[PDB]
Amino acid sequence: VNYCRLPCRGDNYHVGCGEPAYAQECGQSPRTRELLKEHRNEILSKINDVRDHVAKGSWGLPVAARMKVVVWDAELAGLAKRHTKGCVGETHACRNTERFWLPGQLNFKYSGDKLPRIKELIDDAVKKGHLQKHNITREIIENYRENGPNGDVKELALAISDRVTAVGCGLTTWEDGAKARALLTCNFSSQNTRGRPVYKIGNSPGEKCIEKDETYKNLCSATEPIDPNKSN
Ligand SMILES: CCCCC/C=C\C\C=C/C=C/C=C/C[C@@H](O)CCCC(=O)O
Ligand SMILES: [Pr+3]
Repeated sequence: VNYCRLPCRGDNYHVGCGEPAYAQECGQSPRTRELLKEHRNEILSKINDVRDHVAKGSWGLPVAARMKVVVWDAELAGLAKRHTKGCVGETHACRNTERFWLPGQLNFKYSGDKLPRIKELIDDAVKKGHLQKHNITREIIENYRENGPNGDVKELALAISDRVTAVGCGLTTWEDGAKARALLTCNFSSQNTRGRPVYKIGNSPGEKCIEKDETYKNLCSATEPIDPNKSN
């Protein structure tokens, strides 16, 4: 759609409006990086692996009643890509779409002497989020607080939201401060709501799916009619 004509509460500019430009903050060697089919599958795979483990009742975390298999969203991905071109993690830009009224977003910054391959950047972000299982409590799951803590849970808690139905990421790499740098941004179809459950508890995993998936046995299939625009 036309993002310059899709308003949002707060009336902030939309990340998607106008022509794509690289931010000055990107220095003078920025390059946007295409997440190819294998990159999108790896991302989907890791996010669905962990959703399946958690919904199972892993880490004493409660069992999940209706946690869905996630799909890639090209629209979210475009907005993510476009966001990385600003070379900055946090902005007040709007990023809503017609389908996903309040998309969550995660940003993974990298800084080092050398630039790792795209796959290595993704595994870094996967590793970072995975490492928060040492931080996420069932308390957090019953009643989302982001801080907390100690310590950080936002990344992992967003990957296991049962309101989330779709993800889309983008990547820009550049050079500044004598370091190779990268911003990896993932937009999600939904977001965790402060004070509300990350996902709804059950006795059996997926006991509330119309249809459980055949690969991620503890999750609802791709066609589960979850509303990503309602919170828990
Ligand atoms: C672009 C990356 C998006 C990051 C989203 C945030 C967190 C997802 C993080 C980790 C997923 C890890 C999967 C690990 C292996 C799999 O067997 C999961 C179970 C391992 C375990 O139970 O500790
Ligand atoms: Pr292509």
